[PDB]
Formats: sequence, structure tokens, C-alpha cells
Amino acid sequence: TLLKNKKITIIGAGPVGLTMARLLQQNRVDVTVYERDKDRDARIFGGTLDLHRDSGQEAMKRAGLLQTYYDLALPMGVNIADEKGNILTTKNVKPENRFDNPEINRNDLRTILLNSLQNDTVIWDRKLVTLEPDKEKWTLTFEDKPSETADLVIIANGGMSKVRKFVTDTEVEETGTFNIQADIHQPEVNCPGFFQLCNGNRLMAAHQGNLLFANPNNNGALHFGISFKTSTLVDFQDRNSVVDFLLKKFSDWDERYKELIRVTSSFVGLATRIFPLGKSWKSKRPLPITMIGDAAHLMPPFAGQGVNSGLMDALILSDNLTNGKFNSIEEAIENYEQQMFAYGREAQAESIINETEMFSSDFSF
Ligand SMILES: Cc1cc2nc3c(=O)[nH]c(=O)nc-3n(C[C@H](O)[C@H](O)[C@H](O)COP(=O)(O)OP(=O)(O)OC[C@H]3O[C@@H](n4cnc5c(N)ncnc54)[C@H](O)[C@@H]3O)c2cc1C
Repeated sequence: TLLKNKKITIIGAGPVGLTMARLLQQNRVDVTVYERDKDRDARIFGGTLDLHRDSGQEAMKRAGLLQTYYDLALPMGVNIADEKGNILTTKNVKPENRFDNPEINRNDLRTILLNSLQNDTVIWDRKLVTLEPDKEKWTLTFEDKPSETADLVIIANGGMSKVRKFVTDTEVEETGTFNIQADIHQPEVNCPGFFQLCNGNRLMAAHQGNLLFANPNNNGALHFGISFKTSTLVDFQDRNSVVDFLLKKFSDWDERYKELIRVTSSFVGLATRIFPLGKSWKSKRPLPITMIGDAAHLMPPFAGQGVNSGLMDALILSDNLTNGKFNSIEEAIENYEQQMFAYGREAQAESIINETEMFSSDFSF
């Protein structure tokens, strides 16, 4: 009733936006997702995602995708290593924990979510450039593409979104660490020493404020990231400048790690950032709008916070808009944001404290 004959548009086909779309759509809501990626075959770069029982998994369950997530996700142990290649501890998964936090590939997750949507719910190759209100509908502008309208806009296009002003003036800011990530295909061939060191588990190592994280089996490829406190001699279009840089930082490290760096083809660098939720969001907005996911609360990832907060957002917001407990769309948005500010501020504070802890000089997992 609340959303009757209301055209809802979600900006961004990430995991949060798509989950939001499904939870709305299954309540008979007209929902469109606009995604800048040119087609659904676009590969998603990055490591795997793990859904927690009380948040991400609950969102999948309410969407009817929990068993699908289990069917595709993969339980994985963790090895803690030192710079000399020693395994300090192996934290393996007991049966009682095997489905607690199984890791799933980002493209796989996109696909199950896309498959849960009606055909053409998601419009590909639609990069939102500007969002402007009308007396009754939003006007959405796409780069070199026809414009669209909506009665309610949900910003879900990530932590670097540029279309937040009508909700908040808050700016993203850098937290002081930097990440270099890459994929190695056929790691059993290209980086065998380090591959066997992972030994089918995720691997983490810390030495001199330099942290390394790896997943040996991300749909047949090894994904890894190296992270450090920030402060440019490095061009990421020039793999040579990156290798020279990483090999200096990892001079103390075992050759198996040096092999990993030398064989990597393409490096991706990214400054860690946070969209701080300190100051409250705008009280009066021209038309119904809100934000979910990283657009709402981007935060450091080193403690495992991230997508699950965003899936919690989709769950509460979609509930509020469709559980009939609110007199207006605005009141339903108001309640969601109040809840999200509460448990989201907690997540951010945990993520900031962990970032300081892990890149401190004494850190030893
Ligand atoms: C190095 C690193 C490691 C991480 N590790 C983890 C981890 O282990 N676990 C975890 O839970 N989280 C992790 N995170 C965080 C996690 O990836 C995010 O919290 C999660 O992806 C949030 O999803 P989202 O849908 O809100 O945003 P995104 O995943 O960024 O999705 C945004 C979507 O919007 C699209 N988009 C962007 N601009 C536009 C536009 N103008 N118009 C239309 N569409 C647009 C994008 O193409 C994308 O499809 C990590 C992050 C980093 C940087």
C-alpha cells in the first residue's frame, strides 16, 4: 500500500543494491536498478565476500537465497604466517562453524541476485551523472543515455558516490592506509611456493607494518592484497614501478612472497577511506531518497566489516517500506536511518580501531 504505483529506482547493482531490489520486488514493488557496468558479463574485481549469520545470511534468507548462497559458497580455513614463511597457527573450520562464514565469489553473488530478479529489472550501461528533484518526481541523468524518473531514489552505488548531496554534505576521507591488490590465475603454476603455503586456506601475514592477505581459491584464481600505512614514485599502469616498490618493502620477506610479487601481472592500488557517520543526515529533502551500503557508511575492511552492514540496510529499509508500520515513506526512511546510524557507528568505530591495531608496530595477530 505504502509504495502503491510508486516507481522505485536503485542506483548501483552491487551486492547491497541488488539485495535491496529483490527484497522490494518480492513485495510487488516496481523497482529498477541502474548500473554503470556495460553488461552483466562484466567481471567484478576483488576478493571473496563472507556473509554473517545475523545480517548478510538473514538478508539472503528473507530473499529466499540462503540455500543458494550455501550451495555456491565455500568454507575456508585461515593460516597465519610470518615473513620467513612459517605457519604460526592454522585456524580450521569445525563442522559447527562450517556454514558460519563461507566465502563466495563476487560474480557468483551478483548472478544469484540477478537470477532472483525479474528479467530486465537491472538496466546495464547506465552511469548516473546527476539527480535533480521535480515537484513530484526525481529526474535521473545518465551519461550519453536517456533520462529516467522515479518516486523514490535509493543511493547504493558505493563508497565513492557523487550523488549524495541531497542526503548529506558529508565527504569521504582517507584513514591513512593503502591497499595494492591483484589476481594470479593458475597460482599452482605461477606462484607454487606461496600457493602451497596457503595450502587451501586463506593466509595472513604481518611484518613491519606491512600486511598481506590472500585467498588461494577465488574461482580458480588466487587473489591477494598488500596493505601498509600511507606516507608518488608508483604508476599502477607500469607493473615495474609497483614490483620495485613492493620488493623494497618486502626485502625482509621469504622468497616465496617475492615470487608472488614478481609473477603478478596487473596491480590495483586503492587508498583506504571512510564515509563517516558522525553528523546526522539532512532533515528536509525535496523528495523521498536515502542511501544504503558503502554509499551510506564506507569503512576500512581489515576487520571484516563491510557488505554485511549494507545487507542489514537493505533488510531494514525494505521491511520498513513494506511492513505497513509507517504512515509515510519518509517516516519509514527516518526509522531505517536511525537504526543504521546506531549499529553503523559501532561498525565504523570497530573498523577504525582495528585498522590502527593491525598496522601498529607491535601487531602479531
Ligand atoms: C580491499 C578491500 C577488501 C574488502 N574485503 C571485504 C571483505 O572481506 N568482506 C566484506 O564484507 N567487505 C569487504 N570489503 C568491503 C565490501 O566490498 C563493500 O562493503 C561492499 O562491496 C559494499 O557493497 P555496495 O553494493 O554497497 O557497493 P559496491 O560493492 O561498491 O557496489 C556499487 C555498485 O554501483 C555501481 N556504480 C558506481 N557508480 C555508479 C553510477 N554512477 N551509476 C550507476 N551505478 C554505479 C558500481 O559499478 C557497483 O556495481 C572490502 C573492501 C576493500 C576495498
